[PDB]
Amino acid sequence: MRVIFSEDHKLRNAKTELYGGELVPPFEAPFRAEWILAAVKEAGFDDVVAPARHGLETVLKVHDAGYLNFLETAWDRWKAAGYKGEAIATSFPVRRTSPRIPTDIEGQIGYYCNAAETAISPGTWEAALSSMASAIDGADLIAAGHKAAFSLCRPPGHHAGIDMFGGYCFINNAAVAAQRLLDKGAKKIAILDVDFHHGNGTQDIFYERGDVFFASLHGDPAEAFPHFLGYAEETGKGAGAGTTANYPMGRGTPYSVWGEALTDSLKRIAAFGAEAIVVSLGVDTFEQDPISFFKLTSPDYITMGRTIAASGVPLLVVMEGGYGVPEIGLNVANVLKGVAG
Amino acid sequence: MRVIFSEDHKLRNAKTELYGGELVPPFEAPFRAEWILAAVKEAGFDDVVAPARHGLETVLKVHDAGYLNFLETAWDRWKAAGYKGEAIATSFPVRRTSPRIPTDIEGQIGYYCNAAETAISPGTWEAALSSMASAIDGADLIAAGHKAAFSLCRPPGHHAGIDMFGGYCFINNAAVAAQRLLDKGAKKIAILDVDFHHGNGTQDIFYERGDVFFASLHGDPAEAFPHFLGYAEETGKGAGAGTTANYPMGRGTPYSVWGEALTDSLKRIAAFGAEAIVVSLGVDTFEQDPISFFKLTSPDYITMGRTIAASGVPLLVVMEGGYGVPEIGLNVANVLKGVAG
Ligand SMILES: NCCCNCCCCCC(=O)NO
Ligand SMILES: NCCCNCCCCCC(=O)NO
Ligand SMILES: [K+]
Ligand SMILES: [K+]
Ligand SMILES: [N+]
Ligand SMILES: [N+]
Ligand SMILES: [Zn+2]
Ligand SMILES: [Zn+2]
Repeated sequence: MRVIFSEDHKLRNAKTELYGGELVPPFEAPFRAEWILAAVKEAGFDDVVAPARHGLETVLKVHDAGYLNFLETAWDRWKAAGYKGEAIATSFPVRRTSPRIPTDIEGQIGYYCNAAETAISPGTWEAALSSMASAIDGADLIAAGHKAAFSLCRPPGHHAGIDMFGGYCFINNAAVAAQRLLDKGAKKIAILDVDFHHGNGTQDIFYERGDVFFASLHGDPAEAFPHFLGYAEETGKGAGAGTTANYPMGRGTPYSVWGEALTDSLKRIAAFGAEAIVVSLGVDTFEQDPISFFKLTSPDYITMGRTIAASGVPLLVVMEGGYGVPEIGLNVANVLKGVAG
Repeated sequence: MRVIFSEDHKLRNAKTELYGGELVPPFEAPFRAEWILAAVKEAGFDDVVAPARHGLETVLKVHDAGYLNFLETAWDRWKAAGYKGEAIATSFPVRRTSPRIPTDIEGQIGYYCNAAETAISPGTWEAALSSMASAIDGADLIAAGHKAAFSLCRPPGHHAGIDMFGGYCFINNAAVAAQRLLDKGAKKIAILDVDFHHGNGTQDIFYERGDVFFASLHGDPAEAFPHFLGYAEETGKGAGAGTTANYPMGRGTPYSVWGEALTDSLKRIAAFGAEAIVVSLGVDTFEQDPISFFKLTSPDYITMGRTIAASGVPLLVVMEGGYGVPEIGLNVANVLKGVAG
């Protein structure tokens, strides 16, 4: 099983994250990619290749052009405005605001952000483009006939919506991969988001689209980030009617419960007729994850990968979250073992 | 004229404000009230009295009850959740989010916030209630027949909307005062917001109401906080049709230009038939203000107060912003000299 990974993830090495009212070093840090890469190699997945670079063709079909233009120059503009910290939004277009886009950097960073814990730092845009490239090359392997591949994306993607960054995410890698599979000839694709957090960005991108089914298992947004999307009642609008499926779950959820939601999501995906599944894999569902409240064990990730692959359709696994301990690597490698076994 | 002021403002003494990606000492600090009080006394306004306390009768008519309940316990809940810094929102209900209210403190602080530079700290709620009380007692003096009074509010109020805090504000003191005047028998009231920043909170509270005319002169929101309201096209909705008037202005605006907008706003207020005007007075229009881009001089504040009082209707002056230098006091005192002269 080929692993696509760019060393350019390291260009995002942000100094700060707003957490508990303090500016602390970020949870989503380069050591994550080091730990995951080492563990997948240790598990025998040593066919590791860098992605080819890609321009914006595919990503323009899932993200707004203004948003992408904003990300490309955000750091330069923040620095030119004289601010001394990293680029962190403060004002947001919340209830009953104007829809207009501000012109200056402080207004625009808020316009284009859903979550202020995520700072833009020098190298962020380049890192995000490299992470997108890993997702695109992974998709191309699936399009060309492989039944499994792993895109070791960093930074992650699933909180990036049509025109907003947040939750450590800038470009929605999984969305780009799904779009790439459609562009290569698929008519129906599913994204299955097993990260602890709701993929609100992914949901947003496809909410009014019927070509990509979106399923997410996650901490209940009533008491988990991203807080403002991910309820079970959200099933899609217009052309997207019936193609969003959210499975919010509570504190302490173990695999015996979580796996029942996985089974149901896979039934939904099969009834939709997905030609391939892009798996948004976060391992922050782990019982020792520092920011999450599920209780999956390391062996459960093998079961998970096996069950998803038993769909009998090709899988692209795209890396999302999972923090704090190097066992994030074991957990990811275990999903791949379940897929490959 | 009487000056209403509570020493309980000092219960808000937050340690941090997110500015330029750093946590810095807040601009809206207790020493402001000290500077202002000393200067007004120096100018001969020494009839200074503490407000009587007030319950929530008036404020419940302009703010949402869930919002007020949230503010009352926000600090305690944040601390109980184990966070080490002051209480600062990071996730926000922005474009295309669920309207649902989260249950936990992190979700709720974002739900009820429009701007993350403002941290909730111990004593914030009590301070905000004392500031509201100063506004209510000021309104009561006007209702009883005084032609002018000054409510030395701190914390300020004009960024607090129906159900959101931000911009250093928690309870919209000016909105509470206007409501109090209606409750005491007025049928039409105006709020005139001359602080540099758009009073988006005030606008929100009255946008669909026809009993309170709202006029604001301010830095253009395309390039100034609050960024997402304050455009000239916003003239009201429903019962509030035609009773919001915004005058956005650009960098370097001096009194020769700003005063023309003031004249127009007073024309609008007179045609509406306001029985009294609540003046949201920020002196962050000053040429030295550290966070603002207008160029008013200290003598211009006398002109401003005279012009507003030449409306010939009673005024309640309610303190908003103005930062950095002790001359904030001279500037406030000069508005009062213009009113009283
Ligand atoms: N108790 C608060 C935990 C941190 N809250 C915001 C972090 C964003 C997490 C994004 C992520 O990992 N997404 O997959
Ligand atoms: N360049 C950033 C300067 C600070 N930006 C937002 C501060 C909030 C000001 C609120 C205020 O003073 N309202 O009257
Ligand atoms: K998820
Ligand atoms: K104003
Ligand atoms: N969808
Ligand atoms: N209004
Ligand atoms: Zn996650
Ligand atoms: Zn101001």
